[PDB]
Amino acid sequence: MLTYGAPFNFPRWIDEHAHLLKPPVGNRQVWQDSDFIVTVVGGPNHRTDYHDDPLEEFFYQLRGNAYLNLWVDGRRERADLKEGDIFLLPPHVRHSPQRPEAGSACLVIERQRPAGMLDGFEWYCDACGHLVHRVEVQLKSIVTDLPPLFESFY
Ligand SMILES: [Fe+2]
Repeated sequence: MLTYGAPFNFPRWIDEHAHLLKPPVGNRQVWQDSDFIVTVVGGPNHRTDYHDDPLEEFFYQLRGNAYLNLWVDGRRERADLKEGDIFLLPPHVRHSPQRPEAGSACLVIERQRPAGMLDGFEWYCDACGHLVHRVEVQLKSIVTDLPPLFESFY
């Protein structure tokens, strides 16, 4: 049979999950236990961490707008994700995804990292532009391997 089920209307499925696409949660993963981690991410949410992902991430901004703060060539650059945009982020490229809008929704796709492949999270000094903290973490379930990880800084 079909491990990950039938095809379904995306719009509807998004609408039926609007409640789940804003705080305290924000995001909602479409299929469970897939190599391809396919998620919709909502708003609003802002964050202070930069993600260094050892695999690429694919983004598609189905509704409203957002942006990525990026650490490029030792410089604090930014990438708009207006409504409509797609984008393929390289691995290890440092990114902080900012979703201001209530009712925005972005498709985000990623691979389960294999055992040995680590993610990094890091925060940066707004002043002296220097790396303040960095964790490396073996990601496996992106709701258990993250909320503590986040809270021992704030
Ligand atoms: Fe990320």
